[PDB]
Amino acid sequence: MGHHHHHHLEEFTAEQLSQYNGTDESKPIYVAIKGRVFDVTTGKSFYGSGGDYSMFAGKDASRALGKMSKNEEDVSPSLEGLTEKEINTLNDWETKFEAKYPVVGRVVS
Repeated sequence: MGHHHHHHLEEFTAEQLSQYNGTDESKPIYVAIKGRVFDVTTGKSFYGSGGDYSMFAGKDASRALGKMSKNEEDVSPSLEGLTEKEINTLNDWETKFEAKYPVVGRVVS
């Protein structure tokens, strides 16, 4: 289960978020990073339209950010399997998204 705390913003579960990749009849695209769900409908052409950030679209890309990998097997909502050098690497990405996209909720697992 999760925690019922969504009456202004959302709670997304990662596998459920995987469906918000945008290609499914054009659902709203959301990208999660470190549990922070950012809306990227403003950048749909980049994220959920067969874009170059397609691995981010409807995914928590935290691990992938830190590894700098795009391979879907690595793109995952997990942070604790890498160290600070690694973490700093995603931390950079968070910051970038943080200034552009609004956190519309959490992603949960």
